[PDB]
Amino acid sequence: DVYAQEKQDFVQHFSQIVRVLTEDEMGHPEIGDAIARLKEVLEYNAIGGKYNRGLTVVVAFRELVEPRKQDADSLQRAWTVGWCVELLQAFFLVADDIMDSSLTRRGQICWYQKPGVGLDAINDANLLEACIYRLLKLYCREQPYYLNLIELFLQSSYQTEIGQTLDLLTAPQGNVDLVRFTEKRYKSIVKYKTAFYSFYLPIAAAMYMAGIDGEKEHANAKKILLEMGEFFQIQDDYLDLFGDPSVTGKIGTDIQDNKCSWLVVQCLQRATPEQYQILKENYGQKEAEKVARVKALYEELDLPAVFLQYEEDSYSHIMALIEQYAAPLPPAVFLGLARKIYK
Amino acid sequence: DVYAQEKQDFVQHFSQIVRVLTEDEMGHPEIGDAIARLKEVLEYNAIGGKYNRGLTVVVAFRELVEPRKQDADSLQRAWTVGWCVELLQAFFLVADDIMDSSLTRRGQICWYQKPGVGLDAINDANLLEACIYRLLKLYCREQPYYLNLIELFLQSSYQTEIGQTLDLLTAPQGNVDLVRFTEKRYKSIVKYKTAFYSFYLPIAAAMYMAGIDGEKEHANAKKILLEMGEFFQIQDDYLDLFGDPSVTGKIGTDIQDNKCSWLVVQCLQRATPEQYQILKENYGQKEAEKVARVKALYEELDLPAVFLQYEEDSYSHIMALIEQYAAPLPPAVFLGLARKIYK
Ligand SMILES: O=C(O)Cc1csc2ccc3ccccc3c12
Ligand SMILES: O=C(O)Cc1csc2ccc3ccccc3c12
Repeated sequence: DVYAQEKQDFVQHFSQIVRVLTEDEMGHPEIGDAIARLKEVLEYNAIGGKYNRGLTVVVAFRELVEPRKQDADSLQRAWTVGWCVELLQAFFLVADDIMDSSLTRRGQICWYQKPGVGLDAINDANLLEACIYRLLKLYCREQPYYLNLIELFLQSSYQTEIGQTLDLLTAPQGNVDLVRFTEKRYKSIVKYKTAFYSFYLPIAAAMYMAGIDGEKEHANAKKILLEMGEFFQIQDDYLDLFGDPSVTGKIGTDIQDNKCSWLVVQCLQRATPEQYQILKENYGQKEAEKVARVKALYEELDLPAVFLQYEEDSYSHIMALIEQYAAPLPPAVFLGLARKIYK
Repeated sequence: DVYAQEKQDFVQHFSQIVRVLTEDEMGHPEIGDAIARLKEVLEYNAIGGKYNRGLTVVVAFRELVEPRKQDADSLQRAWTVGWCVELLQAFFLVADDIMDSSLTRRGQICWYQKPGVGLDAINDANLLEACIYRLLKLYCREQPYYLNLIELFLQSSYQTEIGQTLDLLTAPQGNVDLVRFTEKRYKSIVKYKTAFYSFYLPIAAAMYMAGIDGEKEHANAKKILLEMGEFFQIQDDYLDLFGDPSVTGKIGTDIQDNKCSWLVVQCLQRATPEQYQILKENYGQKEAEKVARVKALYEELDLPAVFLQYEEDSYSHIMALIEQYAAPLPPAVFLGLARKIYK
């Protein structure tokens, strides 16, 4: 497929990415040990996911830039920017795993949990961030959209950080206070912490590289992409519990982590004073018994049905948004992405 | 004095800095709680130091830009960039205190050690970083040196991070291995982790704002400033032990922290097989008895004398560097700074 076939050339470019970044020890053998540590940080944290966001940069690029203007250097730059996106995500994940004390990521042990790393992962996360800008300078220094990408990456980081701050305030590390789990807060968290960098960033980057720097073009694409981002995260929350581990490829624990999941938000709106106490006394527990009890209150409230209803209405809304805001961009850009997200 | 008088206008501008940054909740009440947290992060971590680096931006600006080209808006921008420097430092300090598990900073409790903060300080540190770029956009978006400052701040961050990585590798959190405490490693650490952002960054920023964007002008200033940075840190290490708490305003613990101090590096070069074992069995201990023992081996090796000798030779070298590389810049720019560092 569009991704399956392109995913190969994208992942293989990583070797060049790492080479070019670890090429600073060239005229500076003094920082050699630091550069080696950097290479270990990159190879462990940037590899191992699905690379969809980075891949979305490359895919969108081919659909926005004319075939002739797609020389070897242009595609080289597109692969790099796509990788910068993955780097931005690695930066967040490494730091987020530390903040929430996670044990594993992608079935693999969290970088900071590795023997000899620990809190040093904080500096490792900052380096992943810095490599984003080192790569842009190395490959797009002479491009007319150089400053655009820099500002875009910086803005995405800030949004994500703001969203993470909001998330940390909403679901503390010891406050099951369901009072703040509102739908307005949930949407705000998803928008800033996930939607902006996951859906807008990748497409916006391809846009700038294609010369589409118009503020209106970006605002129109933003309206569409932020909406897909919200649906993506809502579906992700639903699947985290009612999903099938065989298909998804992972087990959910949002309930055990007192997460401000879409499910809990729905349950809070659809619960009587008695039901509230049931959730207010089961949300955030390692007891498989207390968790299964929660999943029970959800089914009883037919949340899965609500989700199904929301999904259909969501697919309709997004299709309407695409028809209205896609132009002048090729609708395929958004349609191809929506097809991968919606079931 | 030049600083003492200007320090007032600089510190007072902070209120405007915070106002302008916390003005994002304006058209977005949704992220209000996040913006309030941000304001607490800023007011606690950016205030409380001496502000010399930020101040050095303002001072250098007045000496590089003609009096007429110093309108109210130009000085406004200079104060902001100076504050961005302080923000970059706050970002490093907050993150460094967490990484080395410090208890206090500036006599005050480390932000992350505050009740309710903890590892969330990681996200707080990333925000301080982001505010640097938000301020540059807000005040220098239309300036011709905009991209210059962005690249400068990004480069300084990367250097500092690289230097921190090197430092973490050199003096682990449980490896008193004095084998890596060489002078070449010491100089590398100081250059990347301290000199670049502390001495080059501030002056380089004033340079770009003054239109001095020449690569040669910056390379010449870099040679001078990196040298002052090295001396600054060496003197700082010496004072950390042999200094007077009344004058310095703090007690040293580099020996107790197994720091790769200039002193220990000197001691390793000036120690016989028997003396080495003495240090190899006392460096990095909380026992005031074992620490005083170390200070003893230093005095015996007349390190203070060595430092004194190094200081004089250092002042001569730096003066030679200024006479050779200052032009076309006003020598005062470097002389004023050197006068503040050298005793
Ligand atoms: O990354 C995933 O695992 C979801 C996913 C599956 S396929 C796919 C295609 C494009 C994306 C863009 C942004 C975020 C996600 C995705 C995604
Ligand atoms: O910041 C300090 O405490 C040392 C100091 C004393 S006065 C002063 C003036 C300019 C500086 C520039 C960079 C770093 C330090 C300083 C510094």
